[PDB]
Amino acid sequence: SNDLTEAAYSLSRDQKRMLYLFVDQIRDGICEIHVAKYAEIFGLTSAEASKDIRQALKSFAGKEVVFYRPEEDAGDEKGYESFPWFIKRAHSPSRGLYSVHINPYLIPFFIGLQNRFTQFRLSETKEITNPYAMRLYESLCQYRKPDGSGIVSLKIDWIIERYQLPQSYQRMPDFRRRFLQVCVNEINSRTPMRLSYIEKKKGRQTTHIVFSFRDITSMTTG
Amino acid sequence: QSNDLTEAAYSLSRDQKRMLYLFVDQIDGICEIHVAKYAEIFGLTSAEASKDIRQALKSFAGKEVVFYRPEEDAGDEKGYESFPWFIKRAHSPSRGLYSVHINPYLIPFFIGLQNRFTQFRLSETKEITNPYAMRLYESLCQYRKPDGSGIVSLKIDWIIERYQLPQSYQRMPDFRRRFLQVCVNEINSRTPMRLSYIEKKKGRQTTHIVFSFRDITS
DNA sequence: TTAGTGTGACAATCTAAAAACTTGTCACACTTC
DNA sequence: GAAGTGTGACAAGTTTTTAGATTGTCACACTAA
Repeated sequence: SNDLTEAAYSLSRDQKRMLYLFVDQIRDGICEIHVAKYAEIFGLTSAEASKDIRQALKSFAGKEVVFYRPEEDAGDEKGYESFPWFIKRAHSPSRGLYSVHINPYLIPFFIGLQNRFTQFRLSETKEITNPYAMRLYESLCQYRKPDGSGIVSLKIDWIIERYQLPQSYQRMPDFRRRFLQVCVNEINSRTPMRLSYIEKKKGRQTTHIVFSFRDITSMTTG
Repeated sequence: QSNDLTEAAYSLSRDQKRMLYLFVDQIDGICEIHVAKYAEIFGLTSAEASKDIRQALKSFAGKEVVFYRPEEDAGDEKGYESFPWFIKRAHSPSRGLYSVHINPYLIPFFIGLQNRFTQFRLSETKEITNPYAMRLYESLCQYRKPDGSGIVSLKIDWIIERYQLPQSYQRMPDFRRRFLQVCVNEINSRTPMRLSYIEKKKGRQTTHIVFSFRDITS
């Protein structure tokens, strides 16, 4: 689907938090990171907001968003087009100011994030590079109730689909330790969602996976 | 002139260097590379290139170009201003070509970056990570000669402030085991020059150093 | 006498070179009914 | 038996360690005036 998204998750929390600002503001080119605005948008001293901001920016070094391409390629070689998050970025303890020049090519997709930052609470998600974990995660969320909890049954053949999984995983045992186990155990170690699941079989062949999640923020136990 | 992006190139891998040239030629600040036309140049297989191309192009991203500010900082914190080599990079095997768009912020700097393969023959430089070594190298080379060799006598104090050598380096013992020896060596083995040094000490204190270089290539 | 000259030493950095994981995909051996 | 199920193995890739070098700095024992 949208790589720019699959990139966001790929970021450090404090980073994706940063990104919110930039998108909250998009509600051009060069922008300065307002500690004060950040500090209170996440309940925090400027002392701390500062620190975070600083690391995030630094960590944002050498990054980039990859938009894959079909036509442009041929053979056992896929074609792309890649862009760094920031054309320019810099800090100055002296004037206590953090500057960042957002790469233009990318700006146009930000507006897309807010729908994310809000529905899927991205701003509080550790680094996630499993394009399938992500996909599953947005699906499950989709079924949340204002209780930050839920149960939803998905059909395997439906999963393997809207999550474009590799053929080999059609062989259930693999599906297990490659997708299911991995992802569920990745939603619990990165996102604020807790995930439990049960295999619901119709005979010997297991047909559906029934997940039950809840909002770890509103939980009081393991 | 000189600067970061300049002594920043010296690091670049053969491969990158090899690419930084096909770029410099052209440089609004875009570049295209056709694995074939390339691969013919370097006597590599059509695909042996692609591997070499993307490999370095990758090392290009990631290692962003940064300008450290010594005045702008405060506390343990150093001040900076960083810029990734490219704005937009790409490869479309369907058309066996690799495109690239130099960061506009770095475009300007190219003017003298071109002055580097030119006057300082960078395109023949092995990889170098020691600035001091590359400084002392850009100096001597200024005083070339028909044959390209030459002898220069520089003031120790001068070869310090002009190269921003660290304070602990005013002391002659260290100076030799961390700047001279080192940097001289990392030139005799990474550039087309055979650096020879002779220090002139007026009794107890040494003041000038006699660098006698010579162009080994031709 | 004395300013001046090789080393070791140590904290602090980079860096190359490894062990250590991922992702897809299978072929084994076993149970089940 | 026709199907389903966990583990090993693996080529390819990626990442996190590990162990080495590099730098900036100094107290030290140490030779020619």
